[PDB]
Amino acid sequence: NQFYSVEVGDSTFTVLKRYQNLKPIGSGAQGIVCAAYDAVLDRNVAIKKLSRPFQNQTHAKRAYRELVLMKCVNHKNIISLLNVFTPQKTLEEFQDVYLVMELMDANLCQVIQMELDHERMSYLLYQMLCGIKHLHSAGIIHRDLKPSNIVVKSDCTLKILDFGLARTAGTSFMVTRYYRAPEVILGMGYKENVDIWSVGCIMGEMVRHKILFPGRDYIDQWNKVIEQLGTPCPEFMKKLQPTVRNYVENRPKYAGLTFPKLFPDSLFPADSEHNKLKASQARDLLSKMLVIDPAKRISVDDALQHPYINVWYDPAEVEAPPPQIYDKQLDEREHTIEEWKELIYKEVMN
Ligand SMILES: Nc1ncnc2c1ncn2[C@@H]1O[C@H](COP(=O)(O)OP(=O)(O)CP(=O)(O)O)[C@@H](O)[C@H]1O
Ligand SMILES: CCCCCCCCCCCC[N+](C)(C)CCCS(=O)(=O)O
Ligand SMILES: [Mg+2]
Ligand code: NA
Ligand code: NA
Repeated sequence: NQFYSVEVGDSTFTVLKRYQNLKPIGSGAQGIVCAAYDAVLDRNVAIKKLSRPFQNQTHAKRAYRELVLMKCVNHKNIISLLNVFTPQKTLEEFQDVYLVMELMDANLCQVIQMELDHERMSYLLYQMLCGIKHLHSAGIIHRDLKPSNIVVKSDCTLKILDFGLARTAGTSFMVTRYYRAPEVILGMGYKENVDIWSVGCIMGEMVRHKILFPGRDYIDQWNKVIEQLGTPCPEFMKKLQPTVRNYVENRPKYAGLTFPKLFPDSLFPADSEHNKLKASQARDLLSKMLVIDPAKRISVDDALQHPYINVWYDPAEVEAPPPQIYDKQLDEREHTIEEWKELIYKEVMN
């Protein structure tokens, strides 16, 4: 037999014998993740067992989509699929899906806690922007980028772990909401630079070591946004839905803190002239990403040209050919659970 079972992180992993010494490294709603040694390849890998992929159509749709995209995409800043397998032998018995990835060392939540110097921080941001540019070029707009779904090696190489939801989900997420853009929270729609707000929130957190816009719910989060950035313009509040517009127009008015007051010199390395230069450049980029109105917010392409980021720019990394996805209806079509199950099986069996 080609499989063995091991209990890891309170779940049963039934895996190919090539995968040895499984140890837990993380989990979330979509699966449980282990590090393992691959004996066929001679390297460590990460194995994710999908959690209840056929619990309902959302689970199945998201599993199928993550499988097709992870296979289709080939970019240094997006996690690659090394292998995928199921221990079950038929469509009728099919229950579990295991994804095998390159093994990274940490998620961004851990890295964010470090006193990051400007070389590391700019490099991490540069790589996130490269990954986002690549996803955008294929029509993948993430909308829920956050530190837990970005991973890093100890050499600061960075990969994004997932693709956010289908276009058809719009700005809806039916735990961690702090990185979602105003246009998402308020239901205004979105364009590509929706992901720039999330990069701004992560960058702001790397500086402050505090979540920028925390809170128990969207209501509390919106207060944190307007208290820090200021009440939005007439150009913007205009567009909100009846109950929302009214709530938003009726909140207390705030000038905003200036970016110097939001991210003071006190948070930045102070040694040298190089350090003073880099504090104002970091601030200036933050001031262009953390902009409530997406019409006034910097683009991914322009953020790559920013002096804080552009030092790293290499067109071989930035300007790679976009993924061509076969399924032009991928985000749209709905299926029964049974139908999704078969689509996923075929995908697993290649
Ligand atoms: N290839 C990998 N290398 C190292 N760690 C990984 C990894 N894949 C996942 N992880 C770790 O496992 C944790 C959760 O994994 P994963 O992101 O796939 O769960 P999830 O999709 O169920 C919810 P979320 O994406 O929001 O974290 C990560 O935050 C990270 O710490
Ligand atoms: C402070 C919290 C406020 C929560 C308010 C919820 C907002 C209500 C949703 C309005 C939907 C408007 N359309 C025009 C349908 C948006 C397009 C679809 S999508 O934006 O891409 O999802
Ligand atoms: Mg995920
Ligand atoms: Na990839
Ligand atoms: Na206000």
